[PDB]
Amino acid sequence: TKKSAAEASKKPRQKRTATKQYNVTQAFGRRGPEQTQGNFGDQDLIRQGTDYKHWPQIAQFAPSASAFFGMSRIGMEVTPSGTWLTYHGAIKLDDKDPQFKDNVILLNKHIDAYKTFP
Amino acid sequence: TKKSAAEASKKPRQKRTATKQYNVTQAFGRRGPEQTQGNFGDQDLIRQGTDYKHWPQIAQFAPSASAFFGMSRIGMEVTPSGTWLTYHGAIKLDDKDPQFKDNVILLNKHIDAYKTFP
Repeated sequence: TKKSAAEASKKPRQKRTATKQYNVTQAFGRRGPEQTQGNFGDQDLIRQGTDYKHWPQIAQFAPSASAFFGMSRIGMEVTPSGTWLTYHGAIKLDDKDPQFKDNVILLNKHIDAYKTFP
Repeated sequence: TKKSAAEASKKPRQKRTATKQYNVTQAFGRRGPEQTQGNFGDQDLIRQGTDYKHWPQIAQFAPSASAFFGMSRIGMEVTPSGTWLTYHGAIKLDDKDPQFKDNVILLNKHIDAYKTFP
């Protein structure tokens, strides 16, 4: 088995994209009870990466860099290991669309994914 | 009295873009005690928003939606008041580029500038 398969190559972490022939868990993180593991990723996502259904349904409403560098609690330190930036905040979901509940349930399945995983 | 009819027109839901004729604080939040109202900011940014000197240097290393949604501790409750998205995560800057050193200073301007506002 492998645990650090991501170390075999070098990819842009900002533009990271998992593919149907690459381990999604290696690209981003593995499900677990900690934020550093990955609090989002259903058992269907891990099977195909970007070839997974509904993936673009999340990407459509996604926020641009403006709020990310606007109210997301921008704070970093310049350490010898390199800079470490953090982001904290909240946003209201797209309540005006007829697909609002579908988006809420879709997203919730990935969050509470580890709750139904073996 | 409400009268606000502008909201009937289609404005960017999560693609907030503040222009020279607009107020960055109205698009994000008003710099104050709450974390979510964007306590950080530069008084020269509020002048023009997207027309601010160095504006594209921030977005040049912004995480794509694929990175923004996964290892970011995404959690939201389905409340009557709406669904409230929250997040907590870290990012590594584009420390493999020569402009990184300039970006560090530029980004930090807004992080300390708020404390020097009148």
